[PDB]
Amino acid sequence: ASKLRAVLEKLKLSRDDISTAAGMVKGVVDHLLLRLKCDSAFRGVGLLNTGSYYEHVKISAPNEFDVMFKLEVPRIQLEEYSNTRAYYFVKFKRNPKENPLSQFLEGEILSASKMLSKFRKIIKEEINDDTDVIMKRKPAVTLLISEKISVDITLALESKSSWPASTQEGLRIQNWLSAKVRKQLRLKPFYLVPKHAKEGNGFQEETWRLSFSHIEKEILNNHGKSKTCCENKEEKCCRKDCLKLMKYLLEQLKERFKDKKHLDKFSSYHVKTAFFHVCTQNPQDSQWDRKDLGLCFDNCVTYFLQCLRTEKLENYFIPEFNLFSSNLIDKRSKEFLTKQIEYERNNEFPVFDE
Ligand SMILES: Cc1ccc(-c2cc(C(=O)O)c3c(c2)ncn3CCCNS(C)(=O)=O)c(Cl)c1
Ligand SMILES: [Zn+2]
Repeated sequence: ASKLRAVLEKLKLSRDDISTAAGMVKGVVDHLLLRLKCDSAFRGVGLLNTGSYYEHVKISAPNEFDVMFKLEVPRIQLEEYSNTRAYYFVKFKRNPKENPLSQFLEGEILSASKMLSKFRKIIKEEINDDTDVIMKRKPAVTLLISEKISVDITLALESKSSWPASTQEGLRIQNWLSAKVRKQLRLKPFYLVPKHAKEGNGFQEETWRLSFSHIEKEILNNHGKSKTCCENKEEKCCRKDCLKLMKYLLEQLKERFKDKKHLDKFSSYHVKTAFFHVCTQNPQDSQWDRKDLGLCFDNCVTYFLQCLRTEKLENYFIPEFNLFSSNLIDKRSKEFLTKQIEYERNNEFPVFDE
């Protein structure tokens, strides 16, 4: 744990870079926020608060930022595509009056691809008009600011409805954060992003993915069984430090296997998800004591290793959606990273050496 305390101390040394870059991202996003609102389709648009350290700007990696644009979409009806559990067609209840988004209708359903293609069109126009920002390739739109800072921009529909039934069994925080907290969180809105399902070797370009990204800050910064966890000197846990270490381990591993880019498909979303599953299995604050940093880290890596070997990682909100399914990440990649992480844990993480 001496080695892990050192790693965490070094990471603090790059707060300024992160914080000034974030501010750079914050400017651009506010620019874009103005233009979208001129559009009859996007005037109910606004920034969704999804960050644990910065309000509108979540950090997905050392020079990678994630920002979400919510759009209030009333009277929304869902029909689940096949049995994906996470992907849905979007309809409306009736025609109360003909809504603004009607331009992206195809029959009764709302076209993920059409709405996305106008979102992307508006953002690129403003991108030309002083910081040097461009667009990148490929659920998201992507910017490159000053050639060093990457920003992912995700349009989300905001539904204030009851969560779909696939989430009935997710958010298994009861023995940890209590059943009351799960009830309060399940009363917040949920979000639908235009991530297209993978069918055949193409995509179904009218499906929307459910998104609970905004719940992370709600739990990350209110993370203990005790309501006052980490609010006083007598209640320090290492929950946040293990999450940082988990992310950093994957960042470092992806940087070294960059030659053949084997770890292309893994991201801190997987890491977060396995982390919170471990919080579910270890619900007591006494299980995350700060002097146990080493053993708590090994818990998290072990569980991550289990997911990789069994090729199974449940969406934290949708237990029947397998983030490590073969439809998403091929078998060679999962096999590969099992081997790398097996090694790292069996040899005391030499990837953290100096
Ligand atoms: C307790 C708790 C709370 C929130 C999350 C959470 C949820 C989502 C999500 O479901 O949106 C997250 C997320 C964290 N980081 C990113 N995303 C986006 C979805 C990835 N897919 S994507 C890029 O859109 O193709 C987790 Cl893991 C645990
Ligand atoms: Zn704590």
